[PDB]
Amino acid sequence: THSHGLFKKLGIPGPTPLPFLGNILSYHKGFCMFDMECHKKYGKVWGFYDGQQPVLAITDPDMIKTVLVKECYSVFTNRRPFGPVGFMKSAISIAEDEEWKRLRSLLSPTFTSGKLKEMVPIIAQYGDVLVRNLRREAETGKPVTLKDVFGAYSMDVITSTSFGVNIDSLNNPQFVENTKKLLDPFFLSITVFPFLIPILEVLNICVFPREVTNFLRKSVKRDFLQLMDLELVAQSIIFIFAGYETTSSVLSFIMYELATHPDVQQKLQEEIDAVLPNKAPPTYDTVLQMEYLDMVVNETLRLFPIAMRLERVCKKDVEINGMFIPKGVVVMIPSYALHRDPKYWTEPEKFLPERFSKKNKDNIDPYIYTPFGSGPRNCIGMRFALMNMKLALIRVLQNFSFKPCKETQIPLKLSLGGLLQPEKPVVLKVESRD
Amino acid sequence: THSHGLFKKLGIPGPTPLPFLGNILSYHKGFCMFDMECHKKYGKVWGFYDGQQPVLAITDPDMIKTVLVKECYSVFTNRRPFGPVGFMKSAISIAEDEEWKRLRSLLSPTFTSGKLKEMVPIIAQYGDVLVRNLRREAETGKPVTLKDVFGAYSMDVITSTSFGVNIDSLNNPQFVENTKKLLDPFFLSITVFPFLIPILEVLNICVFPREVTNFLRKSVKRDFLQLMDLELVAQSIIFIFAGYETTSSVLSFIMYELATHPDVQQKLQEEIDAVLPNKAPPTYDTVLQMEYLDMVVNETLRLFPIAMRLERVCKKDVEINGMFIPKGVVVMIPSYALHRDPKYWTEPEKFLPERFSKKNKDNIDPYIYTPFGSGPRNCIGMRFALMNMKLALIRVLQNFSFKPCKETQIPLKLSLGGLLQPEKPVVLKVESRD
Ligand code: HEM
Ligand code: HEM
Repeated sequence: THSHGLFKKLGIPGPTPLPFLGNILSYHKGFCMFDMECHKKYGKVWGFYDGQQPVLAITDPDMIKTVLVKECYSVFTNRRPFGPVGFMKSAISIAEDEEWKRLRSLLSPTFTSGKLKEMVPIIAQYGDVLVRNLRREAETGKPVTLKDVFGAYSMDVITSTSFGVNIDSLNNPQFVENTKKLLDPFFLSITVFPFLIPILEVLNICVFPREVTNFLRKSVKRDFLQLMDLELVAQSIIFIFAGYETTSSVLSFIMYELATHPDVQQKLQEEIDAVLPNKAPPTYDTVLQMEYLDMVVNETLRLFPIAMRLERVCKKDVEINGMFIPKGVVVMIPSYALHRDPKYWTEPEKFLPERFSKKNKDNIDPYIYTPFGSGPRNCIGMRFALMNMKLALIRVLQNFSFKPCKETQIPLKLSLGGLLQPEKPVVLKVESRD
Repeated sequence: THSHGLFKKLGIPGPTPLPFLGNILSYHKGFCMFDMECHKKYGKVWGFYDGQQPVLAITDPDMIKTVLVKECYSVFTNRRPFGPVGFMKSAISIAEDEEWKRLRSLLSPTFTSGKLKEMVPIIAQYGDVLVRNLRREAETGKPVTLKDVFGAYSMDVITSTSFGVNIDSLNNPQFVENTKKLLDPFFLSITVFPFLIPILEVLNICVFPREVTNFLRKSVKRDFLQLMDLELVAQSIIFIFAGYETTSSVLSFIMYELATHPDVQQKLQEEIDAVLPNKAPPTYDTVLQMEYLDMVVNETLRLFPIAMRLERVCKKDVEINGMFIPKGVVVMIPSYALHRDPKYWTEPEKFLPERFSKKNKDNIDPYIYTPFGSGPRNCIGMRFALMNMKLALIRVLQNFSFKPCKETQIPLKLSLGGLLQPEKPVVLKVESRD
């Protein structure tokens, strides 16, 4: 409660904080809705408090660019300090200043266009497993829970790309467990009581069950791995989360959009049959040829950017684009709110892949649309992820069409907790094109 | 208990730590004796743990110089992080990296030879008050408790030099209280439980009774003050501690040595009567003329360096003079042990002012003898303090001689707690020279 006057003092509007809690009660509508309501009432810049942590929200593209790009190494180097992290402090997305640079450099080649082309033949093999497992639930006629099949796929791909362990997760429900081993109760407390984090740290009770962590090095025998003692595995733990949840979630969002916009699904499928003809197998070169696929993926990432917020800690008193940022304030770029802002988007709530057509993509600001972040600390896996999703999308759409059920939640609702994911799992009728 | 193998791993000998406690139980003989025993058994370099804080002790002059002087701004910038500090974080002796530099620069002029000469007439006036208050207890014939009279003097000088408030503390026992408002119970706990410091911080219960702290700004009306909102007073809080305790303590040590070495007391007094004749008043120029006075003060500071230890935190993994210092280890220079080391001192336990005679002072290593520290972060008040003590010594010795009582503790013993001070207060017969 020592900072609660900070935004008053700076002239920065925002919701009035409560002692100890700050504004965290406002989150009862979800992170994303809080951000949108705040943008609506307060304007371009506002401040609020996560417990006692002042957070400054910025929506001006120039200032976003200054924060993510220009003044990154100097001022905005790290994300918000989190609670019990333990050895996971060595994670590339957790490391701060030095060590990060090291990890980042030590890993940037592992995500070069070169390795991806080398991995495209590999991950394509789980597309077929996916098609067959799809054709199984399809022939039954019963609705399909996309998260389950896509999850199995995503898990299959990340395990092979990161270790070479080739498994059929959906058909081998038993590495499968260990990874599958995965709301906001203690977390809230850790926010209001950040002073208990060091206690939690010394008890060796990090957030993860750190018993599969032994399993990982116990399974690190001596792909992402061959492209390289305990910190080594800490990076791969981050890769699995990315490769599994975010990928499968985004895949479910896209299929939801495709099933609810048949014309879009048909056009995409026409693009996939023009390219890649006769259910031909997708390659690295072929994917980068499919323009409408890129627009569909991009639109969906506009509607549903699974990171929701971009965040950087101000390391020193600075003044950027005419406003003073005191040391220690977290600067938040509310990507979700920005993706749905009518200032930058006509009918922001409408799915409209044409926004991203070669004509219209120009009039789109790269600091307003930030599905993968920006500047030095952006998503190192963006290319890998897009390819992985596109490859999935192509093979599935080469063989199946997707339709709403009685069971499908329309309009989809977002989950109320702290992850960008559907309220109800996406469930769709799947019909074979043959 | 996560670092307890660190010195094993580095090849660095030391006392075996205990989980959670480290080696703090070894302190039962006092900081200083622990350091001496360790130096005796382990050699030039050893390591130990204050709870979980690894501390590396170095005794090689070259490496000390590298730590205090060469690699200060780069590696060894700050002292050990302490427990609940609160606003007192703004203190020059607590501030770290930046802010320190600022304070240090913002205060270095306040301790220039120039202001001291301006303050010498001022502080000389409390020498006379001291003489008279001395002549009072003297005429009674009863033994004198040097800490009480010297304390009143030290308090009188620091209050006038830092604010201009001229008071007769000994004769006005009622600012007097507020400052006078001044063992190791919770402290030990805070060492073994550093994880509770942030708790203690958020409760606004800093170590000081922070009610006289209001009094200070309530008495900061708008000397050290005129040579210049809340941090301003935080520096003056540090000045009072220095001006009061350390000065009065060192004065008591010196008088103890003088009373126990009559020949030394007589020689000094001959030097004061040769200079400054006929109980003439001491001036800035006169003081710097008295060579034997400088040797007596210096010898006593060898025997009793009230800081006992010098300490710097290693900010980054470095390798100095052929040994690797991991980040976060406190590097400790055990001044007390070094001042009493037979490698550098003949008969180190003997009081021998001649060690510091113009002939012998040359063969004395400035990194072995560090009563005021060294390099950028040394005692900013060294000159002020020496002048203050010397002025006191001169006026007192111009009028009185000092002798042991039945009541005097001979040989003096050092207090067992964490301050360098006598076990029993020094008590001496005081006889008037007239
Ligand atoms: C649809 C899939 C994904 C999306 C939308 C996504 C989005 C993001 C975003 C918005 C950030 C933060 C950027 C910033 O701070 O400016 C990020 C960071 C990161 N992502 Fe992804 N991501 C995805 C998948 C992946 C994948 C597949 C990988 C690796 C295999 C990955 C690895 C990382 C890493 C390591 C970081 C932290 C970068 C750093 O700390 O320097 N992500 N991602
Ligand atoms: C006999 C009297 C004194 C002795 C023996 C003494 C000794 C020391 C020592 C050993 C240090 C640490 C040096 C290092 O870290 O290398 C120190 C620091 C310091 N002393 Fe003194 N001191 C005395 C009196 C004073 C006085 C009278 C003042 C001011 C009026 C003062 C102000 C300071 C300050 C501000 C620091 C911290 C410097 C910094 O953080 O940059 N001291 N002193």
